[PDB]
Amino acid sequence: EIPKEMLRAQTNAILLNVLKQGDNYVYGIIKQVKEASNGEMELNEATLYTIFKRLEKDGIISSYWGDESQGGRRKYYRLTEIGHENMRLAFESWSRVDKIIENLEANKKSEA
Amino acid sequence: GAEIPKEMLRAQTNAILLNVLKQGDNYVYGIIKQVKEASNGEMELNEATLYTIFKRLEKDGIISSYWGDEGGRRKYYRLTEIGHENMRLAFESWSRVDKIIENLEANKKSEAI
Ligand SMILES: [Cu+2]
Ligand SMILES: [Cu+2]
Repeated sequence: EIPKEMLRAQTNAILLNVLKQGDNYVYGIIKQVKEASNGEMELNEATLYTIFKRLEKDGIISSYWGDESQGGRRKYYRLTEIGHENMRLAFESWSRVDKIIENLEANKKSEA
Repeated sequence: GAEIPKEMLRAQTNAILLNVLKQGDNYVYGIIKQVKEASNGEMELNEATLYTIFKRLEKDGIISSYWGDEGGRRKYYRLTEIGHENMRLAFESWSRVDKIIENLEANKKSEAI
């Protein structure tokens, strides 16, 4: 199986990169990800809300109301500067981890 | 704040340990030694953290353990056939996830035109 920890990490990863490309609202994120995957990836709405609560807690995304001029009120999400840094740190740490593994493969090889 | 959350730190540590075992059955002190050298002395994992992670991985069937021969007798750990398959499933799903975002970036770009 893909364990539950990894599925959530994949969904977290998708949501942050979508918001990196532009402010968005939940149904639009789900629609856009389904489109980018030719209908194959249907994100679970319930799962977005728990992740969004966490990301808002950590200051990684913020929200604001739009579409009020028509008589409605939709919540939009934005990647914050803390969020941009978190993505940079995730890239940099994962590159460090990957380099350690590459080094290990080599050290194993050169011993031979 | 912005720092790497505990979930991702655990995922990164899991990644390292399973990739060490992918490259060959091994024992805790030997894993710690190898990671320390592959990280140019900077990452010296504590044996307790390995025991914590291995207890979980063994419970979930991803690794198993067995004794070597002898002035001591080391406990070896191995990636199971489920563990190997999990790595392939992980590679394949993360590759799909990455391409989805790549598509969204491309779509975003070409629309701007
Ligand atoms: Cu990424
Ligand atoms: Cu990997």
